[PDB]
Amino acid sequence: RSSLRIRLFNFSLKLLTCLLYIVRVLLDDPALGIGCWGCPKQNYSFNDSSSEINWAPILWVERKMTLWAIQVIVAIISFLETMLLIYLSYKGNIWEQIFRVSFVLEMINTLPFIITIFWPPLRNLFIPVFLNCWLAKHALENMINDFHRSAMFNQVLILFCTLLCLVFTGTCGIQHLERAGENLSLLTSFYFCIVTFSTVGYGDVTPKIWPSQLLVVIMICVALVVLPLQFEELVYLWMERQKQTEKHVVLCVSSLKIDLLMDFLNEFYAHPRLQDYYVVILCPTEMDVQVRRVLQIPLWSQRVIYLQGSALKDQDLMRAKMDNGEACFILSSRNEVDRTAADHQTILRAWAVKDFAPNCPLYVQILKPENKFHVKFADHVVCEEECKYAMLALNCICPATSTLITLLVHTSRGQEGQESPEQWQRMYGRCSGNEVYHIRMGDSKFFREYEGKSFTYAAFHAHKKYGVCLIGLKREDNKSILLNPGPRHILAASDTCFYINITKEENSAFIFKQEEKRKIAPVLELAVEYVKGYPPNSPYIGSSPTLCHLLPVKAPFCCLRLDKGCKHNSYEDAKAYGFKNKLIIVSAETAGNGLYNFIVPLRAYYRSRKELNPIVLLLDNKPDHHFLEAICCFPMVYYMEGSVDNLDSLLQCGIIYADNLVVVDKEAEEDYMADAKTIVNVQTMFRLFPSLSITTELTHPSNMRFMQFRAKDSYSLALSKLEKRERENGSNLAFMFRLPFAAGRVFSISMLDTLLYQSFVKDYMITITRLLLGLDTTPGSGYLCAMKITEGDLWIRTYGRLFQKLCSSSAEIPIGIYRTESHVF
Amino acid sequence: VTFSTVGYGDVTPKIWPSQLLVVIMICVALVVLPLQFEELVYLWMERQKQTEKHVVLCVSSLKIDLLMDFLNEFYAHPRLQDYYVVILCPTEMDVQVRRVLQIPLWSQRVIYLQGSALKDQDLMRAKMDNGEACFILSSRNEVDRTAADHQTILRAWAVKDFAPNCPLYVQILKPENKFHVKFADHVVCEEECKYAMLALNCICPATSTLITLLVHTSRGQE
Ligand SMILES: [K+]
Ligand SMILES: [K+]
Ligand SMILES: [K+]
Ligand SMILES: [K+]
Ligand SMILES: [K+]
Ligand code: NA
Ligand SMILES: [Zn+2]
Repeated sequence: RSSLRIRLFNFSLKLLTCLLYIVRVLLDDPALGIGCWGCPKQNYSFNDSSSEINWAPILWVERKMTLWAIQVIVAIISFLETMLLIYLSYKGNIWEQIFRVSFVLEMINTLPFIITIFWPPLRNLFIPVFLNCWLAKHALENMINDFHRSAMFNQVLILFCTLLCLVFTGTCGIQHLERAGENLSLLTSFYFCIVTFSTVGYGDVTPKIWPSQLLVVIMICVALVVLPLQFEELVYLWMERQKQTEKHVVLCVSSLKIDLLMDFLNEFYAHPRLQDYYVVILCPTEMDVQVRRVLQIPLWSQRVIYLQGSALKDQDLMRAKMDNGEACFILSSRNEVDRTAADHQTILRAWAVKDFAPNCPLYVQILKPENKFHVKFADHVVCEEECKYAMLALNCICPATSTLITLLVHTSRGQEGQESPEQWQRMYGRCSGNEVYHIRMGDSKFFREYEGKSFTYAAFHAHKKYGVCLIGLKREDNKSILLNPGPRHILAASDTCFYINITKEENSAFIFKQEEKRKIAPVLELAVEYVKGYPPNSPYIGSSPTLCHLLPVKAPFCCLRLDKGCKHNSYEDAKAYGFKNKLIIVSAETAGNGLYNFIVPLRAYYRSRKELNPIVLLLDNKPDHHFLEAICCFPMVYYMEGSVDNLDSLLQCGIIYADNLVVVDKEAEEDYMADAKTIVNVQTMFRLFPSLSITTELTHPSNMRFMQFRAKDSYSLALSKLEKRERENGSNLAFMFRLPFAAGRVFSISMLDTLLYQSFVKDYMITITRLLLGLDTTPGSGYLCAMKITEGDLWIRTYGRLFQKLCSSSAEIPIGIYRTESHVF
Repeated sequence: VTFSTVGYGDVTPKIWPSQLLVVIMICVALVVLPLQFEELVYLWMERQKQTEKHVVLCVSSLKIDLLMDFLNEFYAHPRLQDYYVVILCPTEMDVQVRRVLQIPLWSQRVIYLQGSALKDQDLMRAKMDNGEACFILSSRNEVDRTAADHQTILRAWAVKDFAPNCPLYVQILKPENKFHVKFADHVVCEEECKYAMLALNCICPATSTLITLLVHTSRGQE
């Protein structure tokens, strides 16, 4: 880097000799006397009447003995180093050096100092050393090419430099050229030129001689031809440019849309702890127009950073400060028609981030279960197909389970519908503020008093006292969370207790102070027939093995088809079968590992064998033999070719005597229109079979209002006003009061996104959800069930007394109630 | 007169600290004002990308033919001259449509809003709760008419959900989808009328011509 040192020293000397020229003119007083270095110095005066101008003041300037030598030495070093570079670098051309305009200014401002050595009398001769500052500007430009010390900042700094040189040349030129007439000082000429460049033109000080007038004219032309070139360069940098704090998180997506961004921002910033965080979005695609408008909002302008780049490029991960991020959220693209390709992209992105920043927690959203074991290294992984079908299957067992999970994984204060005149809306919006929290039991004011007591005793009494629902615990010895360990489990101070409550125990410091404001058998302190086995052919790695009701012998693939008759049976539709129970018809496009996660919860060993519901898969495409091999061991699981829009196929399914119809059918530029085909197709069957229970999954929660649409219905139309009011108050649960959602008829997969975002603050949330869905089976962990409250159980007047009876007899823990009212339409 | 660069000179700083103040402050002016100018330029460029009794026109893609047929028929009545038309169309404004909107007969009457009926925010910008009528028109150029009919069914549902007391005027392509928008005040099925007129032309010649002239507002001056 010695070359840059040479130019830096060359730049330093250029500004030094210009400043030394300023020192000269500051100590040069013409009124004392001006001459040719010695004898005959002549005093002079300016006559405005006489047009002739004496050139002796302009030609000759009095130069100190120390001053002339030190500038000559500086000029000699100036001349030596510039020729040192010229001879050092030819680069294939000996000519053209003088035509480029830096040599002519160099030599004309330097070699006069060399020739002044020969003759004493002309040592006091004027040489325009102020023009040398232009070369110093040039010497700065070549420095910018190598070292920064911010891409356009250099041009702006250069623009200021050429402005300074224009001003500097003006002051020295005017002060010296008017030293013959009106004898302007430097300070006055400096103010003279500043008001000239800004075109003010005051006129109080003006050039009174023809040379000075000409200098202003030629200089005004120079300014008007050199400044626009700098302006155009700044314009070029600006147009090409148009195309923070600590504790940030990176959000890696393939395409970012307004729905995904708002879902993340609402959930991420719903916590007070994560308010000092800013979000970096690494998305290869250009920013969406709707996304741009939201980012211009000044709540999100300082918080959300959008970077156009790829996680597979380490340069883009450096711009995102991935090595410093608190967390990484890799989210799959669901709009992509090829989900295997999308899953491959997120696997690579997870691998790319892990390779770049190993000590960065990964939060990966995986589409297909077969690709889940490639990102198993990630701290938190959510498989959409596993949870979607497990929730859809549980809705067939426990109604509105998806609605129950949706509200729990959503961060809310339970303030929705608190002004509503309807009692059910107030209690529904209040109970929706429940969440799942964890606390060390010894540190827990809710459960510390139950030391040495059974889990069910603590769960009941904490609910009876504070209204908290102890659902599970995690022992300090193991890492496994158990839902409802049972009455045999004995509580300890090291256990981490998982409870459902409106507010965190620490955040409930008011009720404990409010507690201080006040200041059935009892639960005990101390406690063809089917085989039962595991499905043989697991379809994918990571499939949690659940003990299920299994056929004694594998069913041949011909017997799994409800359409065609075979050797074993001539039945051609569900009527010829004559099932004892009501059918579950699943209208899916393709049969994969997701549909496997639908059949497993319905065939589990704890599910009643007499209440087993036949499962009819209404597939658009013929299932491959691997899926049939995975489901050939399950009793009363059949498939057929058809769709929800074909009424012939649905009547062939047994829709007449089907208790549930699950529509998972998959089909646009306008985002909300993706569900148009599914919504209308489901609506047609809502009108053909009004009593049928149809469960649907929609891409957008905003479309949940269209599931069972009664246009001539004031009540459902009034719910729009309530939903808009909740949306006015900034509630993230605004779709909540729509009737199809509240009854469990619809859920969106976008809630799974909120579950992943919650895991950044609740590392147990994913495990709890899968434990409820049965997606992961830990020995000694409970399962979600439902019981019907019939008229023989109405002597149990309240929900608390039911909690007592369950905890005293069967040790079951009620999560909540699915309530039904008469709402004639 | 200093900031405007007029510089009259009748009053001027006669002392050096006053002269220096003018110098530094002129430099301050030339370095602080452009920063405000670039922010205005930044706001202006992104910005580039009324009365009572209006009607909203909800389409998927608006072309010059569809717009002029509406404008000619809507404004052929003297009662509907104080009305202005709001077009809610997700697609960007057509080049041919833009030129006609520049015509100052239609500049004050026709507003084009880029948005969806399925977003309530776009229905608030259209003042849907105050509109006199809503016209949901199917896209006939679309190769998939079932999908287009599904889009208009959702748009009718979205407008009915947002503004129940707003008369809907829905244009339906396929007869099988007509009973989903039966709640609308006025529904036209194109396939029903097209084939009924084509069949009547085989019975009564030029029945379609007879219907065409009747449903067109004209003074009989042709
Ligand atoms: K002027
Ligand atoms: K909640
Ligand atoms: K809460
Ligand atoms: K299907
Ligand atoms: K007519
Ligand atoms: Na069969
Ligand atoms: Zn068979």
